[PDB]
Amino acid sequence: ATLKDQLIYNLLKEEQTPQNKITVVGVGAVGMACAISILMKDLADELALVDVIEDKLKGEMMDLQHGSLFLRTPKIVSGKDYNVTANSKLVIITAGARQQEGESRLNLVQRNVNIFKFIIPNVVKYSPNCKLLIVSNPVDILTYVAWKISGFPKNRVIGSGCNLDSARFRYLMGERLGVHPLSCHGWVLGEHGDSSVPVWSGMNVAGVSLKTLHPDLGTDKDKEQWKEVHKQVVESAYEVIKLKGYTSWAIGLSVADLAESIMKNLRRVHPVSTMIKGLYGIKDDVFLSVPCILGQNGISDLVKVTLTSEEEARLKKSADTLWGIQKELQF
Amino acid sequence: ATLKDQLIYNLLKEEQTPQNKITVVGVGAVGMACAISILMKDLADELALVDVIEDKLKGEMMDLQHGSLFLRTPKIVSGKDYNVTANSKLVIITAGARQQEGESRLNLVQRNVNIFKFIIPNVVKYSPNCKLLIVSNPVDILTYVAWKISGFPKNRVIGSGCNLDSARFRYLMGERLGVHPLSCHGWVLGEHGDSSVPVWSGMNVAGVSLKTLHPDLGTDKDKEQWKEVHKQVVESAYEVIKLKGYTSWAIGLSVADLAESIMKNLRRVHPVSTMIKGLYGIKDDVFLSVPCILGQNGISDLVKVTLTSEEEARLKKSADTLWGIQKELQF
Amino acid sequence: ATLKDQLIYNLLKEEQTPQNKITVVGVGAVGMACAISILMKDLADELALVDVIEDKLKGEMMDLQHGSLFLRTPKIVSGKDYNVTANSKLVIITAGARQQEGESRLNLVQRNVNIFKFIIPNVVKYSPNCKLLIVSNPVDILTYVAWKISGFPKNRVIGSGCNLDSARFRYLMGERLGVHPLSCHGWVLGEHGDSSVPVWSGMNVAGVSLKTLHPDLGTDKDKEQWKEVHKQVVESAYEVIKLKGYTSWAIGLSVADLAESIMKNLRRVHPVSTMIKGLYGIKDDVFLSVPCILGQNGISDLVKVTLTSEEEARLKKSADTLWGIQKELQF
Amino acid sequence: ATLKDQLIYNLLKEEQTPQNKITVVGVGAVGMACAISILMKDLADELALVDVIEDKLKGEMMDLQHGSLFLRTPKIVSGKDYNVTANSKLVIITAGARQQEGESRLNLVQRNVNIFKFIIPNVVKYSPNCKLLIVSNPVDILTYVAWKISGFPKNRVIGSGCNLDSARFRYLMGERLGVHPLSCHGWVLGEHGDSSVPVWSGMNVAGVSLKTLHPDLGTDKDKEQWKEVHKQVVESAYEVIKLKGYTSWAIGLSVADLAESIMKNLRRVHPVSTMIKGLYGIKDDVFLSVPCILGQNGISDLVKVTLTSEEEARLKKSADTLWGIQKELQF
Ligand SMILES: NC(=O)C1=CN([C@@H]2O[C@H](COP(=O)(O)OP(=O)(O)OC[C@H]3O[C@@H](n4cnc5c(N)ncnc54)[C@H](O)[C@@H]3O)[C@@H](O)[C@H]2O)C=CC1
Ligand SMILES: NC(=O)C1=CN([C@@H]2O[C@H](COP(=O)(O)OP(=O)(O)OC[C@H]3O[C@@H](n4cnc5c(N)ncnc54)[C@H](O)[C@@H]3O)[C@@H](O)[C@H]2O)C=CC1
Ligand SMILES: NC(=O)C1=CN([C@@H]2O[C@H](COP(=O)(O)OP(=O)(O)OC[C@H]3O[C@@H](n4cnc5c(N)ncnc54)[C@H](O)[C@@H]3O)[C@@H](O)[C@H]2O)C=CC1
Ligand SMILES: NC(=O)C1=CN([C@@H]2O[C@H](COP(=O)(O)OP(=O)(O)OC[C@H]3O[C@@H](n4cnc5c(N)ncnc54)[C@H](O)[C@@H]3O)[C@@H](O)[C@H]2O)C=CC1
Ligand SMILES: O=C1C[C@@H](c2c(Cl)cccc2Cl)CC(O)=C1Sc1ccccc1Cl
Ligand SMILES: O=C1C[C@@H](c2c(Cl)cccc2Cl)CC(O)=C1Sc1ccccc1Cl
Ligand SMILES: O=C1C[C@@H](c2c(Cl)cccc2Cl)CC(O)=C1Sc1ccccc1Cl
Repeated sequence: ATLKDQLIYNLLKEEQTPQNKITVVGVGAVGMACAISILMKDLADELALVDVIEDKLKGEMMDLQHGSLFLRTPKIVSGKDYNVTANSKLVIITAGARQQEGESRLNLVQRNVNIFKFIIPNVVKYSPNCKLLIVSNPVDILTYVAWKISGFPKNRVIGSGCNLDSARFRYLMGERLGVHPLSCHGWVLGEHGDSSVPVWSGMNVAGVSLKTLHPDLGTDKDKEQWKEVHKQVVESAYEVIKLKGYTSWAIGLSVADLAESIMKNLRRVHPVSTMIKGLYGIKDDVFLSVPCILGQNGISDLVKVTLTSEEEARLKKSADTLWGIQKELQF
Repeated sequence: ATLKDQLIYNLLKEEQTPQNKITVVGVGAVGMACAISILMKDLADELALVDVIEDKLKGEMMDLQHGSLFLRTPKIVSGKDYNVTANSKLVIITAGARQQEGESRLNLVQRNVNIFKFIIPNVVKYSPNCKLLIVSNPVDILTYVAWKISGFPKNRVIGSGCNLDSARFRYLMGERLGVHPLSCHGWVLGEHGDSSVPVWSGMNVAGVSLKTLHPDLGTDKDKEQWKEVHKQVVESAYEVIKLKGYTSWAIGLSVADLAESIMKNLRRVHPVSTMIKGLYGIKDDVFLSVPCILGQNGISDLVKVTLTSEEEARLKKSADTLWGIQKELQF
Repeated sequence: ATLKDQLIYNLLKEEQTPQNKITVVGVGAVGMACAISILMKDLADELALVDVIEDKLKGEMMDLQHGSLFLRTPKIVSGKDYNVTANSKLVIITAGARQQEGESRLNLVQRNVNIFKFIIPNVVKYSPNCKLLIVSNPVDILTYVAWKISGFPKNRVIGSGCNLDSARFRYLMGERLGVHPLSCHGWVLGEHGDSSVPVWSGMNVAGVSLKTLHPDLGTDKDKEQWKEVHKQVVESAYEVIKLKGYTSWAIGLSVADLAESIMKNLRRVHPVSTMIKGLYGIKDDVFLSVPCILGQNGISDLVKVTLTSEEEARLKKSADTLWGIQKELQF
Repeated sequence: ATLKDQLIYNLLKEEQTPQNKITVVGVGAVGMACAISILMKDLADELALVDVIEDKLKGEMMDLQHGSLFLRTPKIVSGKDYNVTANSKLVIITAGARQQEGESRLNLVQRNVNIFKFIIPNVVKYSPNCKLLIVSNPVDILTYVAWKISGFPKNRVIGSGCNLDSARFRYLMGERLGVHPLSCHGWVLGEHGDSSVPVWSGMNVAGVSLKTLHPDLGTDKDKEQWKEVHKQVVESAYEVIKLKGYTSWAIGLSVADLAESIMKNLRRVHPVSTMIKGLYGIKDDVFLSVPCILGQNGISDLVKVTLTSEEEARLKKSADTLWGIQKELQF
């Protein structure tokens, strides 16, 4: 006899399991930018947020819920407990430890391993069949860590890797050429961040190879200094941090694009971090970015890119370094 | 010649004005949430940001630019100087000071007036024919201030007003009824914030009046205490602030919804703040929220909601209160 | 090795059961309009088309496939055999025979029943747990027929019903009032087509009831003859047929809106046809339109609209006529 | 006081012009496929339709209007008279005879040139600053014709050209490689018709050149016979026409893709019909497809593709064929 009862007749109460649920672990600037971008792209019928800071977590959940009128994602939930993440198709990890001043790489990585040791088994408990997308840095090593802890098959553990680096590269390329980034093609591969590799041979507009038109492209004898574009990719990341104190929007949008391919089974190709053992004379269990076909099974295939000697040596050097760190990790 | 000349043959030099340009003034959490939501809804062909904090502004601009690959807004600019905002169709003001410890309400209002005294003339100078959308608080007073300083006609000066209040109300309504907020209709009008008025007579699902079904709706004798739903709207605002320190996602989404109606000339009805002199016995130059028709020329029409005597007296009290503050203001 | 094997390294060979699949049965003007609208709203990860005309079916499939670059639906299939429809979440039936000159109600219906006797069991064989959305006319009877043949529970059998009727009504309302139809609320219920019932008490803008401002609303003595709006809804149908020979675009869009609620579990309220036995003194198994909550389990709840005495009698008269035809159908 | 006056208080009247008006000439299968695709991409604030068949025209207009609740384009108009098209930003021409089974698009010249002689002056009369987008066949020849008749600068006269052939090519490529067409890059240039040219040398995935991996690619000695893919592109329209009588959906999507770049000033690269005088030693005023940068001024730049000697020969042969036809036209 309540108002709801007067107004609404119920036919059935049954089931109700999310069909396209996504979880974001960690609700810092990066996690929440991933969340808003995913929400505005209608990728999920349920979004779950997890963090260890409970106040912050509740506030972010409520803020998103309050915009429900303007969205098409009918259920947004959160909690410190992983039961809220049950039955996720895709779980995106942005949680981790921030590197201290003077702190060694091994030490920082070890701190994040200890964090993943709590996070990953809980994610797996509640969504045994999800794809894991790792955003946390250092992304290539932490993708390895998530893979190691989860026990997932290689296809279901994806690192955001060089996706953002490549998007920045295409923005800068577009600016130089006066063309939309969508029509400017180019690939930054290997280790995410400072050591990434710009594959000059693949840079093209409408299938016209820039390297072929301009053989000095990428080299030190290039009067147009196209090498500076890749340098600006690296520099701009530290610049944004210096200017606003963190980065969020671009990473959020790039993560949503990966999630789109995965959730809708598109099988588009993105530069993301995957287990690269067997390529480029790499014989250790290390993850680096190559172009990968992404769909409902995660990474079902990868593209074998022909690299120059110098490009190959750079990936190989990254692989040697990552393994040097990984082999000393305590799981 | 240059690589660019080898690759591209130019037919046309003469660039043109952006035709659907939007500016956001103030790049705090609210401003940037407005920005990301506007970008992901493809409402503008050029977006400008303005603020007085130069480093923050550049970093926000760059972060958005870096996501350009995933967007359809070909130009993002920013600057302290308002020449970057030239020819904006719509200018959204989210700039404001935060009330300090020990600071009176009147003194806070005056500080925001002093900020508008600098912002408004600059906006008007570069976009004399734009629509102004005021979000800064107290929004009803600052919308009056923008109107007064700009010398714009009332149709082109629009306050966010009770747009967010109403969205929260409908989210809460939807939760109670188990229906999507899009299908739960209800209007919160009058003075934005603590003094807003839930118009019980208009609350409905499928044109079925909740108040006709449940006569006690919105009263103290309401067995179900639906009054609490409005109370929760106001409570939730302070709770989000207590939990995450500010609010962003919901207001940003709601502002973008307004921007969509205006930019696309939709003539949808939204609860926004408008000059209401001559209504409900109000005879002063004050702005309050009623349902307004939004389109290309801003507020072309407003819906005259039938209000109960009690409801009318509340708006009247708000009007008296607002005018009493405005008459003491120093322009 | 093949060029493919040289380019791409495979991690694993698929292949999941369809996750978000929609089938459209009948690729006439209505079926294809549904298909293009569903494709452009990104509602499905797989679309299947079925018809009995094999060249037409294949050509339509190919035409859509050729636009794959512009879409986000990676798999489009078709066939006379229902094996192509397997594991559909939602199956939309637009198949029917066009009514002949000088053919009774009972005989046109019987022709479509004979069609359904073949279609329905095939659909059920390959997607035993799908939701069925019936569009074929007369839609209220054929929804009952699909319900009886399929053996599905009532929540999983939905008729488009008065969805299109209400969309036309709101377009006409918006034209009169100079407001977007999204903001012009009004419900046409009961039997689809000639005998539908415009519910005057629910017609409102911003929660302001027109019936309360204008008591004569929808009566004979109404100086503004608002009854003519509903008359125009009915006349519109026949005029479009007269003018272009069939209708496609509006019905296509309205159906895709229903699919959106179902595929995305939105729980929005739509006017669709559902099993109405138990309401308004209706004691026969008939399907009439009321506002229903649509989500992942089809119709989970319906809204109990308060109807006047005359409104109720019109529904009952419809139920009687519908049952009178149904009790004579040979299954 | 009428009901509207009771319900709505007007602030100001006076009609405003649309900001983003699009006209479609011809409401045949192609015209209406363009219309629905453009409406569902929210590209226009006004859509105008023109045809010589007056009832069909009214019927198609009404059918779209009835779908308004589901669209974000507030005004749709139609008329035999070109006054309905005034102030259009973009005018799309789809009127005219279409090829029948086994008939060449080149067999349509006399018919369609005659029709253009009436259409083009009318369009230019009412929208002197519009971009013209030509779709009618044979599209390259009719783009030249529209150019000559209108007296527009060539940047503002665009033929839909090979955007669709390239889309078909990429669809077929993606099917062979198991990758989404978006990630498969390959260009088909020249005549939208039998003499189109597949640019093997530019085909790639993730910047990896398929020709470098597979030197025989596209030649007669290709063990995988990739030339058959281009052959399928050439035969595409014929097959679809033989099956369903005409093509519509793919071209509708292609046209909307072009219209999006134009209306939103994206500066994306598309192969469209334009004047290629000055490229590849061509001295004639011939129109055919090469990659162009598309934006608010139409075609602002051409991308200069480096063709192999064999590719260049085929393109010049295409140009020879088309110019032989164009040059005989009398105005
Ligand atoms: N792969 C890429 O291209 C990029 C990666 N990143 C990385 O993304 C990560 C996050 O970025 P920010 O949001 O700025 O950092 P943040 O520190 O502001 O946010 C991290 C959140 O994770 C939470 N967290 C910590 N331990 C947790 C646990 N055991 N369980 C659940 N949550 C926990 C924290 O409470 C915090 O809220 C960083 O590692 C950053 O370096 C950032 C930009 C680009
Ligand atoms: N109408 C509504 O429903 C809501 C309104 N608000 C209001 O939005 C306003 C801002 O929100 P927040 O982003 O949290 O504030 P914030 O303090 O974080 O950001 C404000 C920005 O305004 C800038 N600013 C100050 N003076 C300026 C000037 N003279 N020119 C240009 N920029 C200037 C500041 O530098 C700062 O970046 C506040 O007034 C707040 O109350 C917030 C939520 C809801
Ligand atoms: N509920 C509503 O508001 C509306 C309903 N409709 C109804 O939609 C239906 C279709 O309309 P149109 O597309 O214009 O008719 P149509 O005649 O052009 O298309 C019918 C298609 O169904 C096919 N079909 C016939 N038997 C079949 C079978 N046994 N299996 C599979 N396919 C079969 C036909 O081959 C044909 O392709 C009609 O019943 C029409 O009245 C139309 C408009 C609105
Ligand atoms: N560029 C491309 O890739 C494609 C081009 N086409 C071409 O598009 C054209 C149209 O095809 P459909 O729409 O299928 O033909 P349709 O026969 O379905 O419709 C054509 C319309 O043009 C109208 N029309 C004729 N003369 C007119 C005039 N003087 N003014 C205004 N309207 C006039 C007709 O009345 C008719 O409604 C054909 O030339 C066809 O070959 C078709 C598919 C693809
Ligand atoms: O853009 C950032 C912020 C960076 C960061 C953060 Cl979030 C916090 C403190 C310091 C840094 Cl460098 C973390 C990170 O990986 C990136 S992407 C990046 C970094 C270096 C070179 C190239 C690229 Cl594309
Ligand atoms: O939700 C917020 C944050 C609030 C705020 C801010 Cl931004 C900063 C400091 C304190 C406060 Cl309360 C400013 C504001 O107007 C709102 S909306 C609101 C506020 C009170 C009652 C009802 C509503 Cl719908
Ligand atoms: O708009 C049409 C075309 C109509 C039709 C067809 Cl598809 C073919 C031949 C004749 C007719 Cl009437 C089939 C139909 O149900 C509708 S909707 C409708 C019909 C009557 C009154 C009100 C409405 Cl909203």
